[PDB]
Amino acid sequence: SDGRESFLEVMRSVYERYLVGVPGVSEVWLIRHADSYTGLEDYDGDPRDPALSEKGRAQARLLAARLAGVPLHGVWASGAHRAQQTASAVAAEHGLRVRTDARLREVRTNWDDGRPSELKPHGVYPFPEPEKEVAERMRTAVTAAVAATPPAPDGTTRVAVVGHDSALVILMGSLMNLGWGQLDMILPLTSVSVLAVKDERMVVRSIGDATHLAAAP
Amino acid sequence: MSDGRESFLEVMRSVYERYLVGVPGVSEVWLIRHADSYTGLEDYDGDPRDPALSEKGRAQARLLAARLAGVPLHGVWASGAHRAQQTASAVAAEHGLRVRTDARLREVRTNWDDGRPSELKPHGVYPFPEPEKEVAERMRTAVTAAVAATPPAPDGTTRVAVVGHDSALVILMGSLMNLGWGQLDMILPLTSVSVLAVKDERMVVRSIGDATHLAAAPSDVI
Repeated sequence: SDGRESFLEVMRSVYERYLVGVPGVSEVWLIRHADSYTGLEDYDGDPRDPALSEKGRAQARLLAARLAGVPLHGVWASGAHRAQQTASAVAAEHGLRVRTDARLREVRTNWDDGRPSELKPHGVYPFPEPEKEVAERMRTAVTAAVAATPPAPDGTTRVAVVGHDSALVILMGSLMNLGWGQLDMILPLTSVSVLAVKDERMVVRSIGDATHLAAAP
Repeated sequence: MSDGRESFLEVMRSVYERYLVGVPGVSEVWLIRHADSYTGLEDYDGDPRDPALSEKGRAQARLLAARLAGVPLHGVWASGAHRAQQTASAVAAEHGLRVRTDARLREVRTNWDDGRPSELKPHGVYPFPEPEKEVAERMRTAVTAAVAATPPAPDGTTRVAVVGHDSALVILMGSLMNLGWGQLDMILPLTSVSVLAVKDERMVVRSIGDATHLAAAPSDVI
């Protein structure tokens, strides 16, 4: 060997650590709901629990078309109308009913508590619901969605979970032992983030991809 | 309707603007890891440190090129490595673009590049002889220089595809978030897409590591 053998063996071991090329790995496709805030200032419904906007329906259509060829074996959503509506667009193309877990709800906000929203500096946690509590309920909800999905006989078992920006960012940061502000990202509306799961190991595979929106105005 | 929705929307808009969303003059850089070049490397008669794509890699590059065929792209860049240039060519061929090369997009220098055996390190332990700060700086300057060499798109967002390498890309994206090796604890899949937003000299990580075009792929491809 000229060094390529150890290179290949180390590469294999690194991949295995991150659940690449490992049998028995399932995937969770974490999806942020579609737009529900264009026109919110004039909305006659509950502004904290709005339906999708016209723009959001278009984003959900682009997301559903992106996922049409992806095998999906379950679809879960929070109880929020904007998540349910986004999930319905995906689930219909895969012959699945949307299932609901309120543990997927967005972090409780100042607005929920009647206090004005506040722009915080980077690194400063902006929500009244503690990060640790959000991380725990999100991890429990995602573990339950995985456990609820019977293994598919073809390929990778995959469950879609439609939720909310800050709760999803907290979940993914938590899985990397990072706190709020370290994974410094806002997840786009209809973005897809992927976790790889095997027993007790939950690996962040990809984060925040909304590339299906690029060809649309 | 003075019920908090106006405050919520204005703060949301400010948060978005901090991450270059809804801001004029923003370009996108779609960072792509090259396709497979390591299947069958044990038997390869070429330069094993600069391999061409494998048959698997050509199939992955085909899926990637089809995924990006409908995305407006205004430039395609690659490192000088055959595996990156070949992947970039597949992408660029769907857009009428030439592949532009920048050697600063090369992978981190490895033990193998030095003729030394490779070693599996614990998580958080930097495994390469080229320092992380040097990798981050050359990647950051290569990306901004590619944008500076791209004429702004006449309609909508200017978008440059950049084909590179796992560890250098992870180091770039971690560094843009002020994170060191091991904090952004991820391996980027072959042909994965990661998006940066760029305005002037500022670069924001928008998405990381998506290889969802391989989600349905068979065993002779995945």
